[PDB]
Amino acid sequence: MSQLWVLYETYCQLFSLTEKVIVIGNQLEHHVTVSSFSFRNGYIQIEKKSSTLAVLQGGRQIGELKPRCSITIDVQMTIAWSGEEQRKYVYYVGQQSEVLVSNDPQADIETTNARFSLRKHRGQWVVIPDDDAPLFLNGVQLSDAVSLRNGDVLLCPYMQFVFIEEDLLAVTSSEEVVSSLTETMPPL
Repeated sequence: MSQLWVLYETYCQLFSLTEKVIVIGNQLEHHVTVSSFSFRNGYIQIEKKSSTLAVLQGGRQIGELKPRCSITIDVQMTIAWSGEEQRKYVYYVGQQSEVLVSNDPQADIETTNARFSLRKHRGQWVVIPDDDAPLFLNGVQLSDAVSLRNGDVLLCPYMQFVFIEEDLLAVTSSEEVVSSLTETMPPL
């Protein structure tokens, strides 16, 4: 997958780049629809080059995005790009009651992209976010702990976390993930 993340207010939309020149604007026809914005300085155009994405705001270029890079833009919105390639790890966590995701040395999943913990209570995982790192549950920023159901999606820039089952956690990332958890698979 090649995905862009569109972050604004307390939302994050994820959009797949399958197309060739896409547009983020406030109509339902656009590829990515942010209705709460004006776009008085132009819709946002993202086009592929054939390696990088050209970012234009009035038909004029305001940046280029390389893989795993982002841009912030005044209309206040961030766009980030994963790059052309992404991989999928699945961990078995049936013998865990807690998963820490942060940049700490003792993190179960090590990343400079997210900081949050997952905790198991009576067969249910709860997500507890941290005040610093912005984290999204089905596209909406979390402001407190929330008990998860299967196929809830946790997103931050460049990563996704999905419980397939109570005992299996899939992580997708544009970088190799560093984990002390039990892999159930070779990464794909």
